[PDB]
Amino acid sequence: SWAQSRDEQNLLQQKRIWESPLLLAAKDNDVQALNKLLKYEDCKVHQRGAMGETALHIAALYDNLEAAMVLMEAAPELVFEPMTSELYEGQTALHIAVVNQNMNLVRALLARRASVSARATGTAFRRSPCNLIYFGEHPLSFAACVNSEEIVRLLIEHGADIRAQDSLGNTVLHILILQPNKTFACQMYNLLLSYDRHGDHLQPLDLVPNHQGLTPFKLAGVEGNTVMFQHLMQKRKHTQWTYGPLTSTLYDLTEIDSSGDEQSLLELIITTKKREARQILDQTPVKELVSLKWKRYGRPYFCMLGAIYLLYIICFTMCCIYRPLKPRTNNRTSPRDNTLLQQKLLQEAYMTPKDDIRLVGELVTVIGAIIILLVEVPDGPFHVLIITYAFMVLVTMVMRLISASGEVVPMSFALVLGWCNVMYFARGFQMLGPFTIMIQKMIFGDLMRFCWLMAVVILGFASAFYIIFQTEDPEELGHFYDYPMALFSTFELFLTIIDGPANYNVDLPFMYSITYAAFAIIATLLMLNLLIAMMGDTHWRVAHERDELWRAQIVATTVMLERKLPRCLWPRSGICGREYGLGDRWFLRVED
Amino acid sequence: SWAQSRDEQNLLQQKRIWESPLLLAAKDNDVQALNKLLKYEDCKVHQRGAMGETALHIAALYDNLEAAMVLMEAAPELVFEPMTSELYEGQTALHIAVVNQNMNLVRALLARRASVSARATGTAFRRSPCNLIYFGEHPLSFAACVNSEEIVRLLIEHGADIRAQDSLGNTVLHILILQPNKTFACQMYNLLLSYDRHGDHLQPLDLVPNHQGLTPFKLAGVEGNTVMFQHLMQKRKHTQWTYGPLTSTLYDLTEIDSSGDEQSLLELIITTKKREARQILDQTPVKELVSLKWKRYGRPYFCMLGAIYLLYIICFTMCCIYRPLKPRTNNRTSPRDNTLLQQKLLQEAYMTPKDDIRLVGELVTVIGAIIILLVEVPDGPFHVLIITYAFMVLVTMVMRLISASGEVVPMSFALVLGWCNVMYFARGFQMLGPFTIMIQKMIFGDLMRFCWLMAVVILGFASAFYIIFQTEDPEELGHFYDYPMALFSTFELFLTIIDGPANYNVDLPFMYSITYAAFAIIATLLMLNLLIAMMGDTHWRVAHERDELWRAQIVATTVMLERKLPRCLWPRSGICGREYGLGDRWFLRVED
Ligand SMILES: CCCCCCCC/C=C\CCCCCCCC(=O)O[C@@H](COC(=O)CCCCCCCCCCCCCCC)COP(=O)([O-])OCC[N+](C)(C)C
Ligand SMILES: CCCCCCCC/C=C\CCCCCCCC(=O)O[C@@H](COC(=O)CCCCCCCCCCCCCCC)COP(=O)([O-])OCC[N+](C)(C)C
Ligand SMILES: CCCCCCCC/C=C\CCCCCCCC(=O)O[C@@H](COC(=O)CCCCCCCCCCCCCCC)COP(=O)([O-])OCC[N+](C)(C)C
Ligand SMILES: CCCCCCCC/C=C\CCCCCCCC(=O)O[C@@H](COC(=O)CCCCCCCCCCCCCCC)COP(=O)([O-])OCC[N+](C)(C)C
Ligand SMILES: CC(C)CCC[C@@H](C)[C@H]1CC[C@H]2[C@@H]3CC=C4C[C@@H](OC(=O)CCC(=O)O)CC[C@]4(C)[C@H]3CC[C@]12C
Ligand SMILES: CC(C)CCC[C@@H](C)[C@H]1CC[C@H]2[C@@H]3CC=C4C[C@@H](OC(=O)CCC(=O)O)CC[C@]4(C)[C@H]3CC[C@]12C
Ligand SMILES: CC(C)CCC[C@@H](C)[C@H]1CC[C@H]2[C@@H]3CC=C4C[C@@H](OC(=O)CCC(=O)O)CC[C@]4(C)[C@H]3CC[C@]12C
Ligand SMILES: CC(C)CCC[C@@H](C)[C@H]1CC[C@H]2[C@@H]3CC=C4C[C@@H](OC(=O)CCC(=O)O)CC[C@]4(C)[C@H]3CC[C@]12C
Ligand SMILES: CC(C)CCC[C@@H](C)[C@H]1CC[C@H]2[C@@H]3CC=C4C[C@@H](OC(=O)CCC(=O)O)CC[C@]4(C)[C@H]3CC[C@]12C
Ligand SMILES: CC(C)CCC[C@@H](C)[C@H]1CC[C@H]2[C@@H]3CC=C4C[C@@H](OC(=O)CCC(=O)O)CC[C@]4(C)[C@H]3CC[C@]12C
Repeated sequence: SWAQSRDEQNLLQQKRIWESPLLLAAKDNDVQALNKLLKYEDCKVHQRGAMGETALHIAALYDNLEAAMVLMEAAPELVFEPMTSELYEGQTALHIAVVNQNMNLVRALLARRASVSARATGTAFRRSPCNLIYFGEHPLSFAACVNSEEIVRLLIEHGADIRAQDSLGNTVLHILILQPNKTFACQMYNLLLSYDRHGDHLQPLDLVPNHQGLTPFKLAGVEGNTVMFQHLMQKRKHTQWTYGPLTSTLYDLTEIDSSGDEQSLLELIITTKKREARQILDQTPVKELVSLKWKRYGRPYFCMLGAIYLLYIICFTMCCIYRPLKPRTNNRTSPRDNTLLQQKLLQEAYMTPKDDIRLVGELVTVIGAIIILLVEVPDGPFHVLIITYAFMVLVTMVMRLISASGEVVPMSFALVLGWCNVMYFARGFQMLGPFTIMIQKMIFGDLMRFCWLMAVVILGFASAFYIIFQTEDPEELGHFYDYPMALFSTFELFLTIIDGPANYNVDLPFMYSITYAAFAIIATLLMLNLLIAMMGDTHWRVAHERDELWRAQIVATTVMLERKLPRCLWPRSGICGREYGLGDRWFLRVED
Repeated sequence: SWAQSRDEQNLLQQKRIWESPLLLAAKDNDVQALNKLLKYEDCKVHQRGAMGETALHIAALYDNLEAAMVLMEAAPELVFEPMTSELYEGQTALHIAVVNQNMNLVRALLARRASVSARATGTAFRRSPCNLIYFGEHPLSFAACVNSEEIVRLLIEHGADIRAQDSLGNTVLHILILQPNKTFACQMYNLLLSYDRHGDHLQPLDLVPNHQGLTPFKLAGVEGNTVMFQHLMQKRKHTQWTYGPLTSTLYDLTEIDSSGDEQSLLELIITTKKREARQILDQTPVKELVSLKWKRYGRPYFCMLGAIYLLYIICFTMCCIYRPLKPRTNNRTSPRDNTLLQQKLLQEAYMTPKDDIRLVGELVTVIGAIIILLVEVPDGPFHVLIITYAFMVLVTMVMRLISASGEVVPMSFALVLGWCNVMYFARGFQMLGPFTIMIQKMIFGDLMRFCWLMAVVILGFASAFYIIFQTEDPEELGHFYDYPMALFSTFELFLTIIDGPANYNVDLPFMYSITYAAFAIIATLLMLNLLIAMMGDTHWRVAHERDELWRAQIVATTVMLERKLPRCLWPRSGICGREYGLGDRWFLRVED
C-alpha cells in the first residue's frame, strides 16, 4: 500500500542521485567532483531530487561535512530550502544533521543562519504505526530524541522555542515521553526544564496540554511510561517528616484524582487500549488512592447495588415462576405434541389476589428495567448484558399487553441474563473478581478460536449420522431423526453430556459403529480435551496476574460509580489543603 | 478511620509550625531567627504544638543540632518535657534524637540530664498493624531497634535500665526479636546481653517472660524468627564430643518440650496464625524431637485410636443397616408415593434375638457418642465433625425413645460424618496425611470462592428450564417438573452426572435446545473445567510443601494426644539428667 509507495520513492531517490553527478558527489564526498561541477555551469545547482531533496540535503544524509561546506559556499540559499514531498515536507538539512548528530555540520548551518523553527510536516514524521520514529516537527525536538545534549543547547542559544508544538499539540516534553529509551529521555526532560527559567508565567511548560488535553504527567500515565511517571511524581511529592526509618509523604493528587468533570488519570488509564498503562496502578500515589476510594466509598456503595440487584432478580424470577398459565384449549395435533398448558389472555391473567401480588412484582420488574435503560442507554461486556436483560423484560411486557404467544422466549433470555449479571458483582470481592475475567478470556479467547474447528467436525459427523439412520426407524434410535436434531445430538455427544446412541434389541447400521468410534476418538477424546487444555492455560495466565487484574476492575468500578452518583454522595478522597495552609489542592498522605 | 485522624493531625502539625516563627525556625535551623525571638519576649517559649510537641521536639525531628542547642540554652526545662497527645504521649526529644541517630544531640541532651527512663506510651508506638514501627517505650529500646551501637552504650552509662518493660511486658530483648532486620537484631541482642554482668540473679534477662509468658527464646519460635531461633539455640546446645567428621550434640530441650502444663514451644507454634512460625519445625532440636515423639509414642497410640474408631463406625454402620423396619400400615396416597416400609415403634423394635444383638451394638454406639462428647466438649475441622457425628447419634437415640419419624435424616448425617472422620487418621501416614489438607483447601478455598458464580448460573438456567417446560407434560420429560427439582437437575447437569434431558418421541420446546446448548457451553465445558483447573493448582501447591505440612500435622496430633493421655502413658521424650549429673533437665542427643 503506502509501504509499497514508500519503497518505490526510496528506490527512486537512489536512482536520481546516480543520474546526477552533483548528487552523486554529494553522496560520496568527492571534493574534486564538486569543485569541477561548480566552476562549470550551474549544473542544476537548485536540482530538485526525488524526495524533494537538494544536494545539500544529500551531504547531510550521508554524513559528508566536506561536501556540505563546499555546497554552502557555492549556494548559501540552499541552507533555507525545505524538502518538498509528502514523505518529508518542510524538512531542512538542519533537521538531517541534527538527527545524524553531525556536530560540525549543525554549527556550520547555524553559522549560515539555518532556521530553528522549521516544521517538518511530512508523513514520515507523524506519529503513526508506519513510522518507526516520532520525533516531532522542530529541530529542537529532533535533537532531544536522538539524545544530543550538545545540539539542544546550541539550538536554544540560536533561539529554538522550547514551547513549540507539533500537529498533535505535543511540546518537546510530551515527545520525550513517547520515546523508547526512557532513561535517556528522563535526562533530556531534566535538561529542557532547566531552560524554562523565563516564561514560567502563563504556563510552566510541564503543564502545557496537547490537543487530547494531556500534560506531560498525564501522558506518562496514559502511555504506560512508568519511569517518567515516577520522575514526574517527584515534583508532586512532598516529604513531611522523617522519623528514623519512617517517612510521612504528602502527594499532590491533583491530576491523578478526578479534580473536574474532565477525565483524570484513573479514567484515562482504564479507558485505553495499552496494556502497559495498567502498570501505573501499582505505582505509589495511585495505588493507595484506589484502595482508599474502594474501602471507604467504593465497596459499600457497590455491595448495596449488588444486594438491590439480587433482590430485584429474585423478584423477577418469582414473576416468571408464577406466570399466568391455563389448560390448553385445542386438542393434541400429533402424538409428538407434548404441550399441556398455554399462557392466559390478559383479561384472565389478573383476576385473583395471587395475580395481584404478581402484578406488583411485575411492575417492580418493569420499573427496574426502565431505570436500567435510563442509567445506561443515554451514554463493557456486562454493560451489554444488563441492557439486553432490560430489553428482554420490556419485550415480554409488550407481549403481555397484546397477548402475544411465546413469552417464554424473551423470559428465558431474561432469566439467564438477569442471573448471570450477578457475576458482575463478584468484583466487589478480590478472590471472586478475576474469575469473570477468566470466563471472558475463555469465551472470547479459547472458545471463539476453537469453535470453528469444533463446528466443522460436528457438521461432518452429524451429516454422516443423519444419513446412516435416514433409512432406520426413529422409534428405536431417534437421536438423528431430522437434521436439526442430528446436529444438536452430535453437539451433545461431542461434549459427552448425553450417552452414545445404543439399542441392543435391534441391529444398528454397520456404518454407525465405525463412524461413532471415529467420532468418539476425534471429538470426545481429542478435541474436547484439547479445548480444556487451552482453558487451563487461560486459567493459569489470569490467576498469575489476578491481583493486578482485580485492581484494574476496582478502578473501572470506582470510575463508573463516581460518574453516576451525586457529588454529595461521593466525597473527594484525601485531605484538602487551605485549612492546613496548602492551597486548595487535595492531598494524600503516605507513611512508609 | 483512625488513619484519617492520623492524617489530619499530621497536617495540623505542619500548619502550627508555619504559624509559629519559633517552630518554623526550629524546623529550618535559622540561627538568626531563633536568636531574635528569644532576645525579644518569651514568644511562647513553652508553646504547645499540635502533636503536643515543643520547639525542642521540632529541632530533634528535623535533625537541627544548632537549633536545638540554642533552644536548650534558652530554656533547659524543655529537655524534660514530654510530648502530649494520644499519638505520641510521653515522648521526649531524647526519644527523637535517638531514632534520628543524631549522635551530637543525644550527647547534648544527656549533658542536660535528659531522662533515660521516659516511657513513650503513645499509640504510634504500640505494637499494632496501624504502626509501621514497634520500638517499645524506652530510649534504650529505641536505640536498639535503629541499630545504634554507640547510643545504647551511652544510655547504659547514664543509667538506662536494660530490664525495663513496656506495656506488653517486653524487655529490649523481646523487642529485638520483633524487628524486620534480623541480622542487625542478632548483633544488638549480643550487645545487650553483655551488659547483664550484674543482675543475673533473680532472672538472667534472657529468661524474663512478657505478659503472654514468653521468654525471648519462645518469642523467637512463636514469631517465626528462625535466625534468632538458631542463635538462641546455641546457648542451649552442648557439644559432647567430636570424632573427626562426627559430633555428638546435647540439646537442652527445656522450653521446647512440654516441661509443665503451661504451653510449650510446640503447642504455641501450632496454635498461632503465623505461617512462618511453622519454619521452626525443621530447625534441628525441634525436628528430631517431633520425630522422636511420633515414632516412639505418637504413631502407636494414634493407630490404636484409629483402629478402635474404625471398629466402632463399623458397629454403628451395622446398626443402621439392621434398623427396625416394618411394612407400611396406611395405603399409598398418590402414585408418586414410593414408600413401602416404615420404621417400627419402640415396643416392637426389640422382640427377637436379632433385635438384641442390634441393641448391644446400639448401646456401644451410644456409649461411644457420649465419650466423644466428654472428651471434646469440656474444652479444628475434624473437631467439629466428630462432635457433629456424636450429636447426630444422640438425636437418633432420642427419636428411637419417643418413636419419632425420620430417623433416616440424623442417621444419614451420622453415616457420612462417621466414615469421613476416618480420614482424620490418614495423618498417621506421611503419604496419606496432606491429602486431607488438599481437601480442606479445595473446599474452603476453591469451592467456597467459585460456588457463588456456579450458584448464580444454576439459578439462571434452572429458572429458564423450569419455565420452558412449565407448559409441557412431565411424564415425557420430568427433569424440571417443579422448581426444586429443576434446580437440583440443573446442578446435576452442571456436574455432568446425569444425562441431558432427551425424549426423541415428542417435540421438545424450541427454547430448550437453545438454552441447553448455552448451558452446556458455559457450565459443563467452561465453568466446570475452570474449577478443576483451580483445584489442580491447589493440589500442586499442597503437594509441593507436603512434607512440611505433614510434620505440622504430626505436632498437632502429638500435642493433642499428650494433652488427653495420662502422664504415665506418655513418657517424657529424651534423656533426663541427674543420673548423669546434668541437672533435672531433659536432654536430647543429636549425632551429625
Ligand atoms: C459457530 C457456529 C457454526 C455453525 C455450527 C452448526 C450450524 C447450525 C445452525 C443452525 C441450524 C438449526 C436451524 C434449523 C433450520 C432447519 C433447516 C435445516 O437445517 O434442515 C433442513 C435441511 O436442509 C439442510 O440440511 C441444510 C444444512 C446443510 C449444510 C449446513 C451448513 C450451514 C452452516 C455452515 C457454517 C460453517 C461454519 C463452520 C466452520 C467454517 C430440513 O431438515 P430435514 O429434516 O433434513 O428435511 C429433509 C427432508 N427429507 C426427509 C426429504 C430429506
Ligand atoms: C480416528 C480413527 C478411528 C476410525 C475407526 C475405524 C476406521 C475405519 C476404516 C475402514 C472402514 C471400512 C468400511 C467397510 C466398507 C465395506 C462395507 C461392508 O461390507 O459392510 C458389511 C460388513 O463388512 C465388514 O465387516 C467390513 C470389514 C471390516 C471393516 C470394519 C473394521 C474397521 C477396523 C478398524 C481398525 C482400527 C483402525 C483405526 C485405529 C485407530 C455389511 O455390514 P453388516 O455388518 O452386515 O451390517 C448391516 C447394516 N447395514 C447394511 C444397514 C449398513
Ligand atoms: C451456595 C448456595 C447458593 C444457593 C443455590 C440455590 C439455592 C437453593 C436452596 C434451596 C431451595 C430448595 C428448598 C425447597 C423450598 C421450596 C420453595 C421453592 O423454592 O419453590 C416454590 C416457588 O418459589 C420460588 O420459586 C422461590 C425461588 C425464587 C428465587 C430463588 C433465589 C433464592 C436464593 C438466592 C441465593 C443467591 C446466591 C447466589 C449468588 C449471590 C414452590 O415451588 P413451585 O413448584 O415452583 O410452585 C409453583 C406453583 N405454580 C405451579 C403455581 C407456579
Ligand atoms: C454460549 C453461547 C451459545 C448459545 C447458543 C445459541 C445462541 C442463541 C441466539 C439466538 C437465539 C434466537 C431465539 C429465536 C427467537 C424466535 C423464536 C421462534 O421463532 O421460534 C420458532 C423457530 O424459529 C427459529 O428457528 C428461529 C431462527 C433460528 C434461531 C435459533 C438458531 C441459533 C443459532 C446460534 C448460532 C451459534 C451462536 C453461538 C456460537 C457459540 C418456532 O419454534 P419451533 O421450532 O417451531 O418449536 C416449537 C416449540 N415451542 C413453540 C413450544 C417453543
Ligand atoms: C423497582 C426498583 C426497586 C428496581 C430496582 C433497581 C435496581 C435493581 C437496578 C436499577 C439500575 C441498576 C444499575 C444500572 C447500571 C449499572 C451499571 C452496570 O455496569 C456495567 O455492567 C458496566 C461494566 C461492565 O461492562 O463490566 C452494572 C449494574 C448497575 C450497577 C445496575 C445494578 C442494578 C440497578 C441498581
Ligand atoms: C437463554 C439462553 C439461550 C441465553 C444464552 C446465554 C449466554 C448468551 C450468556 C449466559 C452467561 C453469559 C456470560 C456470563 C459472564 C460473562 C463474563 C464477562 O466477563 C467480563 O466482563 C470480564 C470481567 C470484567 O469486565 O472485569 C463477559 C460476558 C460473559 C462471557 C457472558 C456472555 C454471555 C453469556 C455466555
Ligand atoms: C481408544 C483407541 C485409540 C484404542 C483402540 C480402540 C479402537 C481402535 C477399536 C476398539 C474397539 C473397536 C471396534 C469394535 C467393534 C466394531 C464393530 C464392527 O462392526 C460390527 O461388526 C458391528 C455390527 C454391525 O455392523 O451392525 C466394526 C469395527 C468396530 C467399530 C471396531 C473399530 C475399532 C475399535 C473402535
Ligand atoms: C463403646 C466404646 C468401645 C466406643 C468406642 C470409643 C472410641 C471409638 C472413641 C471414643 C472417644 C473417641 C476420640 C475422642 C476424641 C478424638 C480427638 C479428635 O481430634 C480431632 O478431630 C481434632 C483435630 C482436628 O480438628 O483435625 C480425633 C478423634 C478422637 C481421637 C476420637 C477417636 C475415637 C474415640 C477413641
Ligand atoms: C448427609 C450429607 C448431606 C452430609 C454432608 C456431608 C459433608 C457436610 C461432609 C462429608 C465429608 C466432609 C469433609 C471430609 C474431610 C474434610 C477435610 C478436613 O481437612 C482438614 O481438617 C485438614 C487436615 C488437617 O487438619 O490436618 C476439613 C473438613 C472436610 C472438608 C469435611 C467437611 C464436611 C464434609 C464435606
Ligand atoms: C462447542 C461449540 C463452542 C462449538 C459449536 C457448537 C454450537 C455453536 C452449535 C453446534 C450444534 C448447534 C445446535 C444444533 C441444533 C439446534 C436446534 C435448533 O432448533 C431446532 O430446530 C430444534 C427443534 C425444536 O426447536 O424443537 C436451534 C439451534 C440449535 C440448538 C443449534 C445451536 C448451535 C449449536 C449448539
